[PDB]
Amino acid sequence: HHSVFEDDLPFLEFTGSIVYSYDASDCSFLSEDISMSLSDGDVVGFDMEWPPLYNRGKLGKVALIQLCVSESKCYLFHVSSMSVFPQGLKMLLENKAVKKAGVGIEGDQWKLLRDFDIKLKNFVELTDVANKKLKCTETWSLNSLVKHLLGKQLLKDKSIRCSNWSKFPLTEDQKLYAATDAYAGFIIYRNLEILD
Ligand SMILES: Nc1nc2c(ncn2[C@H]2C[C@H](O)[C@@H](COP(=O)(O)O)O2)c(=O)[nH]1
Ligand SMILES: [Mn+2]
Ligand SMILES: [Mn+2]
Repeated sequence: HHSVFEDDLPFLEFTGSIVYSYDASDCSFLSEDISMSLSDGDVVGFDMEWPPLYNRGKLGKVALIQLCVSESKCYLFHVSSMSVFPQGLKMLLENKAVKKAGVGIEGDQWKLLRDFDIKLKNFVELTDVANKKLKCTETWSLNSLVKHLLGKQLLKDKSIRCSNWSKFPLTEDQKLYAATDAYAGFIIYRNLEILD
C-alpha cells in the first residue's frame, strides 16, 4: 500500500525535433549553428550517456552528448561514432558565454575531462539552482525535480537507460530517452529562472 505522493505520474517525453549527428565535422558545424542562435548568457539543457561496459579498469568513454537549445529542438551528438572529438562541440562546451544546465553535471565535467580532455565551462547544477529559487535544501535528482516542477516522471526502462550507448545507430527509444534528459534540464532551468 502506497500514498498518493507515490502514485505513478505521466512520463516526460520530448516531442520536438531531434537532430542526430554521428560525424565529427557535421557535429562541429551543428555546434556553430547553435552558437549562431544564442546570445551571451543563454542556457542549454545538457546530459551525456555512456555504455555500462568497462575498459582498461574504468567506465567506458562518454558515447553521447545531448544539448537541448529550446523547447522544440534537441541535438544528439553520438561522439562514440566519430573519428575524433568534434572541435565545434569542444568550443561550445568550453565556452563561458553559454551556460549548460543539468543534474550531476559536475560529475559529467570530470568524466568529460578524463575521457576527452575537454573542460566544461559555465555549467550549473540544477540541484543548487532549485534549492536557491525554491528556498529549500533537498538532494534533488533529475527525476525528483521533474516530478516536483512538472508533475511527470522520467522514462525508466533500465534496458534503455543502461543500454549500449556506443552502439551505432541509436534506436528510437534511446534517442527519446537521451533527448528527454537534456530537455528536462532546459525546462527545469527555464521554469526556475522566472521565479521571483
Ligand atoms: N573534484 C574532483 N572530483 C572528481 C575528479 N575525478 C572524479 N571526481 C568525482 C566524480 C564522482 O562524483 C566521484 C567519484 O568518482 P567516480 O569513480 O567517477 O564515481 O569523484 C577530479 O579530478 N576532481
Ligand atoms: Mn546524466
Ligand atoms: Mn541521461
